Amino acid sequence: SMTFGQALESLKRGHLVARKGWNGKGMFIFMRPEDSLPTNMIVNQVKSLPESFKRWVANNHGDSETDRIKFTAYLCMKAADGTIVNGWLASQTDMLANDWVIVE
Ligand SMILES: Nc1nc2c(ncn2[C@@H]2O[C@@H]3COP(=O)(O)O[C@H]4[C@@H](O)[C@H](n5cnc6c(=O)[nH]c(N)nc65)O[C@@H]4COP(=O)(O)O[C@H]3[C@H]2O)c(=O)[nH]1
Ligand SMILES: Nc1ncnc2c1ncn2[C@@H]1O[C@@H]2COP(=O)(O)OP(=O)(O)OC[C@H]3O[C@@H](O[C@H]2[C@H]1O)[C@H](O)[C@@H]3O
Repeated sequence: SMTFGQALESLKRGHLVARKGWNGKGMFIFMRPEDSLPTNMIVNQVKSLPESFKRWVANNHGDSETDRIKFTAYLCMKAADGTIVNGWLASQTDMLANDWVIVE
């Protein structure tokens, strides 16, 4: 048996984990790391953000002032169809289950 709590501690240590009880097959979850980025980079360089958010950052930072924004750690899933889902969330079942397994 393995709890979500134990799976989370394995995730925090960099492992890939999954539930035997999921409907989809061949899936797993993993943690993406925290990073703190300079505001100028966010505004002028990061491709993976909408323009309205780059605008909010620019208007609160000016591409100046030694400024940084922390992007917190989060969970992701390699889904059944091979896509990567940023921001995996745990169902009630996932949270309370004890069929978790280390995938790698
Ligand atoms: N749509 C999409 N594209 C993705 C994804 N993962 C990687 N990429 C693409 O791969 C590029 C390189 O990512 P990186 O080496 O992690 O280099 C990243 C990383 O070092 C940092 N960064 C940006 N956003 C985050 C974030 O939310 N968390 C962390 N930890 N770092 C971030 O800024 C660098 C530059 O980011 P970009 O200019 O956007 O450049 C990104 C982006 O074009 C994803 O989940 N979705
Ligand atoms: N392509 C995906 N994109 C995002 N997230 C995914 C995908 N695929 C799986 N997940 C996550 O794994 C859990 C179990 O996987 P699953 O058993 O295969 O889910 P499902 O049969 O497709 O049903 C769907 C319901 O499952 C619950 O948890 C899901 C999701 O959090 C949710 O509330 C769903 O509304």
